[PDB]
Amino acid sequence: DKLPYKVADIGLAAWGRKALDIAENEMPGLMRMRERYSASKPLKGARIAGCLHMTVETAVLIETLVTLGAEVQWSSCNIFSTQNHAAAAIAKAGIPVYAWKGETDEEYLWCIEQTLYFKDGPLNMILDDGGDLTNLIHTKYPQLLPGIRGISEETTTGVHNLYKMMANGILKVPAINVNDSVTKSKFDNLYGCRESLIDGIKRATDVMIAGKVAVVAGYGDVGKGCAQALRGFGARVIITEIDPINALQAAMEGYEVTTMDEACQEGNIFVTTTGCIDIILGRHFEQMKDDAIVCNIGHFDVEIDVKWLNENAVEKVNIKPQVDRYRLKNGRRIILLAEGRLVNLGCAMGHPSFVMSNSFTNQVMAQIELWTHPDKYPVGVHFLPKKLDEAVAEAHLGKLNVKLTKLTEKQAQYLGMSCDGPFKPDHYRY
Amino acid sequence: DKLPYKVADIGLAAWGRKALDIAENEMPGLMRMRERYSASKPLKGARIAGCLHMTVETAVLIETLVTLGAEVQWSSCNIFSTQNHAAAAIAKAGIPVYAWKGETDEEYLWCIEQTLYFKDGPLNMILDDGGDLTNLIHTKYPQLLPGIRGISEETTTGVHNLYKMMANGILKVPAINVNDSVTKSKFDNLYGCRESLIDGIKRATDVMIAGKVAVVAGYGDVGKGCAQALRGFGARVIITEIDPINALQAAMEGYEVTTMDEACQEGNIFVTTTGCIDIILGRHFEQMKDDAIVCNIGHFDVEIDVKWLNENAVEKVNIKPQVDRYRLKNGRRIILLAEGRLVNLGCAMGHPSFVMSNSFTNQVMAQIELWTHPDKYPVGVHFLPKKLDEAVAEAHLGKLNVKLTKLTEKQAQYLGMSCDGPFKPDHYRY
Amino acid sequence: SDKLPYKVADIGLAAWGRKALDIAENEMPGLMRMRERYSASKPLKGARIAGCLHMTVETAVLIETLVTLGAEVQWSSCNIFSTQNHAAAAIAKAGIPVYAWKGETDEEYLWCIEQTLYFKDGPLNMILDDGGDLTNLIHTKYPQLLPGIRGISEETTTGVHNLYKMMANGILKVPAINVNDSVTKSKFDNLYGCRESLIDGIKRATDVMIAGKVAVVAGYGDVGKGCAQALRGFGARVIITEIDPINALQAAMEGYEVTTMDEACQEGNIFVTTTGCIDIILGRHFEQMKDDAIVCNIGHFDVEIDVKWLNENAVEKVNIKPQVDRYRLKNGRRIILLAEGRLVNLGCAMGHPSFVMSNSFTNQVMAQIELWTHPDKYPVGVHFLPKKLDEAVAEAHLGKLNVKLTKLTEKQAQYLGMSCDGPFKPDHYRY
Amino acid sequence: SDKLPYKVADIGLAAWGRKALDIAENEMPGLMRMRERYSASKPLKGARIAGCLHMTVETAVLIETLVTLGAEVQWSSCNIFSTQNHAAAAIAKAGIPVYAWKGETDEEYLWCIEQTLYFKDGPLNMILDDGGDLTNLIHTKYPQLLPGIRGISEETTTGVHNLYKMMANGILKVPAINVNDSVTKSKFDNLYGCRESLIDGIKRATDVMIAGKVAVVAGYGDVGKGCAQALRGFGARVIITEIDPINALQAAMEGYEVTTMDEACQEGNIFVTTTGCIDIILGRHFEQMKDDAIVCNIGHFDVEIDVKWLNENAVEKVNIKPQVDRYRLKNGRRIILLAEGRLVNLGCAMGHPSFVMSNSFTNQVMAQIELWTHPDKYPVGVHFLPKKLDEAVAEAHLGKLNVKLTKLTEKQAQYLGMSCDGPFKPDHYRY
Ligand SMILES: NC(=O)c1ccc[n+]([C@@H]2O[C@H](COP(=O)([O-])OP(=O)(O)OC[C@H]3O[C@@H](n4cnc5c(N)ncnc54)[C@H](O)[C@@H]3O)[C@@H](O)[C@H]2O)c1
Ligand SMILES: NC(=O)c1ccc[n+]([C@@H]2O[C@H](COP(=O)([O-])OP(=O)(O)OC[C@H]3O[C@@H](n4cnc5c(N)ncnc54)[C@H](O)[C@@H]3O)[C@@H](O)[C@H]2O)c1
Ligand SMILES: NC(=O)c1ccc[n+]([C@@H]2O[C@H](COP(=O)([O-])OP(=O)(O)OC[C@H]3O[C@@H](n4cnc5c(N)ncnc54)[C@H](O)[C@@H]3O)[C@@H](O)[C@H]2O)c1
Ligand SMILES: NC(=O)c1ccc[n+]([C@@H]2O[C@H](COP(=O)([O-])OP(=O)(O)OC[C@H]3O[C@@H](n4cnc5c(N)ncnc54)[C@H](O)[C@@H]3O)[C@@H](O)[C@H]2O)c1
Ligand SMILES: Nc1ncnc2c1ncn2[C@@H]1C=C[C@H](O)[C@H]1O
Ligand SMILES: Nc1ncnc2c1ncn2[C@@H]1C=C[C@H](O)[C@H]1O
Ligand SMILES: Nc1ncnc2c1ncn2[C@@H]1C=C[C@H](O)[C@H]1O
Ligand SMILES: Nc1ncnc2c1ncn2[C@@H]1C=C[C@H](O)[C@H]1O
Repeated sequence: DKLPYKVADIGLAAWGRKALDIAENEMPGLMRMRERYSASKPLKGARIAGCLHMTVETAVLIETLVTLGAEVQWSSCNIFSTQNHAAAAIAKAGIPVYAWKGETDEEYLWCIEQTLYFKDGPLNMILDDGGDLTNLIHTKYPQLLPGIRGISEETTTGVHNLYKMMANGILKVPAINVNDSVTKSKFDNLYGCRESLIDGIKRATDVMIAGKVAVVAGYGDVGKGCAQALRGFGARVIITEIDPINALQAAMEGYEVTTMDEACQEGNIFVTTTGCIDIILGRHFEQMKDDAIVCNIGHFDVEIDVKWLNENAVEKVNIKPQVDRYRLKNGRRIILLAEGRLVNLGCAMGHPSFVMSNSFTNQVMAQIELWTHPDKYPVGVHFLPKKLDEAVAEAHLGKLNVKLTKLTEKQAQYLGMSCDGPFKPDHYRY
Repeated sequence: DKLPYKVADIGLAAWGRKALDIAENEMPGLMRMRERYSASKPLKGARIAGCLHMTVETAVLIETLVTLGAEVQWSSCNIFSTQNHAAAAIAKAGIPVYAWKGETDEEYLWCIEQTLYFKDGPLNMILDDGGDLTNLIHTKYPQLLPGIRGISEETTTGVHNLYKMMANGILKVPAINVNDSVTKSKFDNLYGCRESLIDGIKRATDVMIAGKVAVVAGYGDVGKGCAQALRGFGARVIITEIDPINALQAAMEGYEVTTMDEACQEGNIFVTTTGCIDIILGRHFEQMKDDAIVCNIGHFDVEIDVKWLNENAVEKVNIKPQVDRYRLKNGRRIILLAEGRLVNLGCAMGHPSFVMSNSFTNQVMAQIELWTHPDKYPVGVHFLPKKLDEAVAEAHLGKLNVKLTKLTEKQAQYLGMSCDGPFKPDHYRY
Repeated sequence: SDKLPYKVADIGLAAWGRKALDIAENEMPGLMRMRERYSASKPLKGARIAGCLHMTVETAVLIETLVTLGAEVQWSSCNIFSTQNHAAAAIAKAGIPVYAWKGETDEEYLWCIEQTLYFKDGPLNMILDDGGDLTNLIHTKYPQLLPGIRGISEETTTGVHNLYKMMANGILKVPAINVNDSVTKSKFDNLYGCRESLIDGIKRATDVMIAGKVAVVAGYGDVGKGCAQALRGFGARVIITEIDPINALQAAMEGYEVTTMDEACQEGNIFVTTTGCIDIILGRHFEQMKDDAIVCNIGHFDVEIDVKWLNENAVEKVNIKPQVDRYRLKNGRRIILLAEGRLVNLGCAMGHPSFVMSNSFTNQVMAQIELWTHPDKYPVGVHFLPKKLDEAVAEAHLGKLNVKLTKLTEKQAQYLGMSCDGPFKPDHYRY
Repeated sequence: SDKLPYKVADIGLAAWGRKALDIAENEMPGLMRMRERYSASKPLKGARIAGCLHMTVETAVLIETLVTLGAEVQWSSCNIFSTQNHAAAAIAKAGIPVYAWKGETDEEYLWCIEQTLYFKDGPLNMILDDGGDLTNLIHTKYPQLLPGIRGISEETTTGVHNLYKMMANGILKVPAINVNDSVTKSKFDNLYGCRESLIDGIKRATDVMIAGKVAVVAGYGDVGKGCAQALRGFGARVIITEIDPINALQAAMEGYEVTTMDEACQEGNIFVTTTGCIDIILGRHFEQMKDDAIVCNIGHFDVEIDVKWLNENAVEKVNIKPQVDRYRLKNGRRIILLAEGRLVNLGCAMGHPSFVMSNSFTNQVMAQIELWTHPDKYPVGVHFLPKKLDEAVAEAHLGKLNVKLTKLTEKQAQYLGMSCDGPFKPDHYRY
């Protein structure tokens, strides 16, 4: 057969709505999209296979896609990031969901698969976060490929692979790079983490940030957010980078920039925002100070060599779900969070509802683009139009009661731009 | 008879230790006190009645008092601030505890009472936080009074009443003002809140701070912490004050200072750090923007007229424990947290372990002072000696790896002070 | 021949000029790195560079760097108030034609530029511009020297804006490089630079306390962001105006109240225009400001503040000191205008600190080398330096700040699919 | 009679002097409030005030305020470099004996103070001091004028420190008020003031970029806290030294690395001493600093930096500009010393902004009125102004910043057990 869905406890449905209900009032974006397309049903006929953290926010997105008329089946893009009551709320809504906090690698893979086939055929669209879905299809379901009209990726690591794939003649379906949409990378990634990272750490450890030395590997949008968040509370943030520019920026902002080999001997807290392997190794673990807290916030759990801890620790006491305290041979201890998996979602609730409205609004627009205007996106990866990007941002000004200035006719000409149309060059970096 | 204690679930004992175990490694202060007095047992014979938030930190304190040899019976100073696993851990330790998250006003009062009498007589000491215990005895057990050797108060509201009582010839036992001990008011109150306030709000609402207008009533140590914490995340903090100095300080720090009547029409988040009644009234509730989040962090729940909400709201949907969303007659909604009770403890875990080591170290010193040197404290309220106060702070430097400078002989003379003894005048304000 | 070998306020300042350059050079590891790498090869040999960029100490180090690389150079400032005389003199004394001095007149300004167009062996080969005045003058009054010019190198946002406008209207006739939008320029000079120079200009001109006041900053671009942060850094309540949703949203996300000038004009004690356009602060605004509100601009051209309305409607105009005039409007209240609407950091102070400027200028030198040594690589139009060169600029200043960079391991470089040396990010990366 | 009616650098600056005072007065609602409340009553009538406080624009507004209240006044600066000449002149031209000018010599310094001791109708009745030099000079060289003096009014931390030392050693012979430790002074002037003036002094003297550098700040008291925050505000990595656990812990809690000068001397690019004592930066330290490290002090007395070791061990001493000398040690590296170790904000800039100074000085005027009008209320010893007056000072500057204060309701005032008007906090409150 096939289960109509699978969640931890459908009973949480009630509380699920509670949360969604409130999150919707924080997401003027998605809500704006709904009241503008609920009638036209632009996504009619679309069979969207989603593989993005099953959280309250995500649920508002999921229902938005539905209100626009697209069949939808969903699974999380991480085994710990699912929020059960939100998962349940959606299941109860009659939408196939396959996620629950605490999946196993097998169950993870199992869920994605359950979303591939619909009652009337295979997926038409892919709304991915990390590239796992799009990667699975290209590698295990190449047959469904010519049946898919477009890919819509949301995070940096996912988009990174999309470019790699296209670059290697492997990308077989048009995809839109939502992450690098201004109102996403420069808000979600930055502002989002600035608030969710500490959240995850706190809920998991309740340790005081102030007065401690935190080490943050990477100074990209996510690094910048985490770093600022930490010192905001009184921690002395030390930063590592491989890129001169990012590195110089850190130093210009007042952070000491060094190598992990050095900083591993000072940090009381470690956060990897890098997008790559081998950031914190045994060499590092062994020199850390007693009870140093190690966690990652990159998409994939590959930056912290957790296995070395399981394989070299004299003990592994588990304090609570997603929190294990190791005792190395030297006698000192180390607190590892969410087993190296992105801590904000694993140990907290991820990003706040508001900033997520931005990410997801871009996400919905992307889906509408690929589905309603296929002939406008050749196989490859594209960006949403700047004018749409500005729109996303404009949509959240009212909620924050921001009064925008309207460029006068006289001024618009001087500047040589529409008092409405695009306000900046494609290369503008905001 | 008399129950040996009363907690939500003794089963949490295991996890309780987990937490205490880790919190102890963050509290070099209390731990320093233990390894210095565990032998001498300076508190031998003392029968301490404690009435302070039953949290993990508190538990480390409780056991510290015990290691010093004082019989102890405990209850929380607030019905929502108790942390059950920590409560349990202590119960299982054979220490009478009477607290659990979610007590009722009656149960609250019931618990305190259960700590008054010990197996060998009434309390010798009072370790209070808020003045409820000391107030109860002076008003309902004046008979036990001449049996008590000293009071040790920890928070601003408690200490405020101590001065009021002494000033009205009602204070009948020597008390020490721990709150106004430098390393307490200027750290716990300030730094503590800076990290715990957002914690409580987040866990309770997961709302984004950035881009919103937060209103903070009061700019004292607690106000300063909350305000800084909020803008730290990107909120536009508006402040109210009745004191010119505090007011001027705010403005000097860049915050707009106004009256609640004005700010009530702008805030998306409201936090009362005042120590008094009638801060946010119906007048205010009615003008707030949709879904404004209202919470208090003052000791007593008297700053927000919650009753007006229960009495004038068209609805009261309860989202989750300690979170109720009202819908006024005007149609807009209001999210009230912990029913007006101090949000950091009610909706989170309160202050981080580290900063609390400071507060509590002063607390232990106070107890030792009153109990071992009664003849040194006449009826009235006193401060710990500055040299002891400096000690508290010194005790936490190693943990943060701070290398202090030792005033040279030549310099100590120039400055006219002991290279060891007090480094500043009693009036120094740090 | 009559042509003056140069023209500065006082050649006597030459001594002190060196003093300053001497110290600035030790803050500009970039330019200094360029010198010890090309002083021999003389890559700019044969180039006749006509520079039109603020004649400041920093600029002087650049000027000599170009020379060390072997390019004849003639210079003038791109603003009548931004020249630093001792730096101007040092260069004159060095035998390099300079035509600038603090306090030029519109005519003198134009006069200076012209004096740099022709060299002892013919017209300019290159244009190093800041603002587009030089490149604009040639295209409009010397179109025939045009086919003699090999490349344009622009440095500021307003200049680059016109370059795109010109190309877009088939008017751009020489290859130009957009230095401003080079990552290590726009995201450092514009941002970090102002963050430190704006307050400088205001302070030296007024010595007013920032803390406790309401400052209004029009625009939240790289320059706006810098100014805003600088102001609240000192305790001022920064209010921001914007026409762009994104920039606007960012401000709000950073905690600044975003409104319209019409509203904020009634609250500000300090006003700073970082916009790049006309009509930002008008009479409507001036009339509602609070007593002694301080108004200043930091955009390249003095067109954002309607200064003329003040000269034409003020009951008084007392001049406190050079570049500082205090007006008294008919309503009785007063208004303090700085540098007559001209970019305050340079007009009332010394502009950006030496260090961050090393970045800007290093890009500038690289640009010149590119256009001059590899013409066939730049068609008529505006281009960006290669990201790898851009990263280089930044890398060059890491040693001075003692930053230890991490070297991507072989194993890692592959996972990431990038050279442990080559470009570390996509062309669209926004840092 | 020979006695000069005053002595300043150039009386000609009088005009510009007014310009500045005129503007500073509109930033000092405090002093101005005091004037319109006592100009009539002339509460200071008969008082012969001998002032020894930095002769700056702000000070001038104070000086005239004292006069408007009817007190004869004679003045000198409490530092040889802090005098602002045009402000000095304005006052001289006003017919008030001033003896100060930027760049005095130790002898001239002492000479000036002396010229203020005697008035046309006898010796001083009052002492308004900043640093204790005046009060110290009298007690040690003019003990007989002592029983003629009614009260001392001290303003800075170092001065007040000696007052307590003197009283403690039975040497203090006249009632004194500790203005510095008046809440609205130490927690504003000291903190906020430096937060803005320190960078000012450094910038005007060196124009170096703060961002990306490592600054070392010795001491984390009100002045340390201000300096530290100011520096990182611009992007510098602030390292702090302290001898006090509490201050030390606070730094760490605020995110600053706290160490010993011996360690930090090898890292700092900028050094600022906010300590109040001797031997902070020695030869040991100078020798390990990085090339061109900038060393400066902001403590009252120039005793924290062993300048003499530099004059005595440097291979060179090139003087860049007034108050700026660049040394070259034997190791070849250089060191930039500012104002010769003397408080940099005043020595290399204009000191604190007008606004925050209104606070300090308002307390100062109140102090003078107290000692002079209510002698019998101040026994020999050092006292604090009443908290209610202190709150008043602060309240007086709320209007200017447009702060709307909340009025405690009757119902509330009782709950809190305090006057909706009277003192709002305990004497021990630390704000
Ligand atoms: N958890 C969340 O809520 C969330 C939000 C968005 C993105 N992310 C993830 O964050 C990661 C990257 O951040 P961005 O901010 O997304 O991208 P970047 O900003 O593209 O990310 C990594 C940065 O680290 C640096 N870096 C790379 N390898 C390094 C190494 N070995 N050592 C030190 N520094 C190194 C790079 O130069 C780069 O600036 C991705 O994994 C992305 O999916 C997480
Ligand atoms: N929840 C916690 O973790 C924690 C920590 C310490 C103290 N507290 C509590 O915080 C409160 C006070 O803070 P402090 O910081 O303790 O004391 P303050 O700093 O003594 O507290 C209140 C401040 O608010 C101002 N104020 C008083 N009434 C006001 C009114 N009606 N409107 C506007 N402003 C008003 C005062 O001028 C004062 O500066 C007490 O209730 C104390 O018990 C809570
Ligand atoms: N003085 C200096 O040291 C220096 C350094 C670099 C750039 N600049 C100048 O700064 C200006 C622009 O800054 P950037 O930061 O260069 O560019 P942006 O960041 O491209 O500059 C202007 C910003 O203001 C906004 N804006 C435009 N018109 C507006 C109006 N009428 N009202 C309100 N907001 C408006 C735009 O949306 C934009 O974000 C240019 O004039 C450039 O030459 C000066
Ligand atoms: N220049 C100005 O505008 C101004 C304004 C006010 C005060 N001041 C001066 O600032 C100095 C002190 O500051 P405060 O802020 O006035 O006083 P504090 O705050 O009383 O000052 C010094 C601080 O440094 C620490 N300290 C003392 N000796 C030290 C040593 N050898 N090494 C490291 N740290 C040491 C102390 O513990 C103390 O916290 C005095 O000289 C005072 O006159 C200058
Ligand atoms: N609350 C939340 N719901 C859904 N996705 C979230 C989230 N918080 C963070 N994320 C995402 C995780 C990685 C991304 O790039 C970001 O979109
Ligand atoms: N985690 C915690 N444990 C115990 N008391 C706490 C706490 N967080 C805050 N508090 C207290 C609540 C009010 C105080 O003054 C402070 O000591
Ligand atoms: N000291 C200085 N020398 C030269 N140009 C400067 C400067 N400070 C700022 N500028 C420039 C003025 C406008 C630019 O974009 C910026 O590079
Ligand atoms: N502009 C100024 N005028 C007078 N005194 C000033 C000043 N700036 C700073 N100071 C003082 C110098 C030391 C003090 O404590 C402080 O009040």
